[PDB]
Amino acid sequence: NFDEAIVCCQRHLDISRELNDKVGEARALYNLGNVYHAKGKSEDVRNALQAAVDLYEENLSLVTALGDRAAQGRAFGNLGNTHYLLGNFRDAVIAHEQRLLIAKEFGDKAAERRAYSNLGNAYIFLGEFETASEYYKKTLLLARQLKDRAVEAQSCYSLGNTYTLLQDYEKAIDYHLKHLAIAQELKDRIGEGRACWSLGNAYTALGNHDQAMHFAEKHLEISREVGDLEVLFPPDEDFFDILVKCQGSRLDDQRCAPPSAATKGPTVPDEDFFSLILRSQAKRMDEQRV
Amino acid sequence: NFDEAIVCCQRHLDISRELNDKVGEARALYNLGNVYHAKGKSFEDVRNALQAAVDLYEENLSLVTALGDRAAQGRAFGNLGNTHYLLGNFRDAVIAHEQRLLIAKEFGDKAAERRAYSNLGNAYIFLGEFETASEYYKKTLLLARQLKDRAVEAQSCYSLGNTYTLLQDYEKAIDYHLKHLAIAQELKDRIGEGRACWSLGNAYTALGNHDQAMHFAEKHLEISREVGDLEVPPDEDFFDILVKCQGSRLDDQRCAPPSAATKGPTVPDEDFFSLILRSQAKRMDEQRV
Repeated sequence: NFDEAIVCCQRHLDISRELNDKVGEARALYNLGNVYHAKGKSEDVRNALQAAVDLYEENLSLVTALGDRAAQGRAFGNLGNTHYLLGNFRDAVIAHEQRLLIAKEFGDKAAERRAYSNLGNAYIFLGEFETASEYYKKTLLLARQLKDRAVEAQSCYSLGNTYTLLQDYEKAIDYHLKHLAIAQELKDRIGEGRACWSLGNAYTALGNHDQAMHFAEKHLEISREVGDLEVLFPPDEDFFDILVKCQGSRLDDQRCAPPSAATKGPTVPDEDFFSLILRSQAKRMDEQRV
Repeated sequence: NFDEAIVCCQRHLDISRELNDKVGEARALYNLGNVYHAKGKSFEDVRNALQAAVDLYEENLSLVTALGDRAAQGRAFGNLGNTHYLLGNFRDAVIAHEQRLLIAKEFGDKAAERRAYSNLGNAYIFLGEFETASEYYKKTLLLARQLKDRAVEAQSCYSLGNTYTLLQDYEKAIDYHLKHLAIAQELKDRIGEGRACWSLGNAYTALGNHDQAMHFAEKHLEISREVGDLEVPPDEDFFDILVKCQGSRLDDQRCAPPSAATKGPTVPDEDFFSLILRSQAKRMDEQRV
């Protein structure tokens, strides 16, 4: 519906400019940035996304002239997310950083946490894993204070992936187990299949074939059943149960559900860096080769 | 991630063909059809992704049929219905979902039965066959109650609401949307509430009840206002914009960022507000002389 929508906001903005309506112009700019933003995630896509950024940044300066701190916040947060989708992790960070500060001013714990969590993701893409674990830990402490079991599990998972990248599999396992617990606790099956792969992949890197073998099987069982699924209660498009079983010619256990049933559990983080991890130890295997 | 994924399934399929592995070939075909399917709704060369998925699912189907797995045939049929639906082949959609319903009936699968009735209703709505569509929505409504599913229940009511509105029976339309508005409030689905309110206030308008119309429009307006300021099921129908696109009274357009752009549990898969909008738009111009 992205085209009917865009014309409408254009109409709205058109009018607001004619009427010298500073508020409504800013709103139309936000609305129009939101549509583009959503078009951008559904490489002339870069055109939709750069528009959204342009639009949000215009709105920002305006809502700043007005002086609405919450409304500046909404733009900053959107800017973080758009830049993030574009690769401008540099700019992502700058924008989310403000967003965290504005959540701090309002004492917004949920928005504080989301921002730490967002910042973490950006730092991971920058390869700055040390500075990223710093934020994930922050987001973890907040989740507990927020009494949010779900997010809690996500920060654990996210910290898991982090340390795995640092090649500290001892702390990685610690975190994923904490997450595997909340998964079971909250009965998030899809999240369970995720931990199990992760764990079984960490242990592998430790030489614990015994424990690795175990988890791979737990993952295999859950994998098997979510393939036969046709519906599920968050659009998981990372093709996890296929990518993760793409090694050599032992491929019989690739699984993938239809888009309807392709949802991520409440304990899976926004970003799961399995493929990075995968590609990253792939690089090192070849580096040892001589 | 759609490209790494496709080559993997391709590898898998390649191998399964080499090994004369009939099961694994069918599985690779399903996996490959699922990736395309998902590419099709996220990346009009899209028609290429979607027609592939169909081709892929149809191959798999004949194969799983050779094997004789009724549940696995079922998964393909259901996918086929959904892919055709996305393509416009509402004809083909129906044929495929029909089987799916029958297969859910064989297994006594009430949840799958219901989803299929509901899917069939959507297809018939796009065919302009609104009479035959209310027939299915009513089926899906009875099942929801039997399933004890308050959420779906509200969705069938909402869906029936839109249906009758198209039939220009605003009296029954209102009845259904009110039933839905109740469950919405009951289950505290705010976003769903703003939907009912618009719908109702739009129906009443068509009845001449300015009094009640004016009411709901205000309830909708209040919810609308607050979900725009929000920051955290991908609702991409731009409802709170499209619905306020009449004349130059546009100050109340609202739209949330993608993160916060989720649909409530009582909003149906398909909300036909735009059809309704465009449909009474056609008639306004038709009366003009």
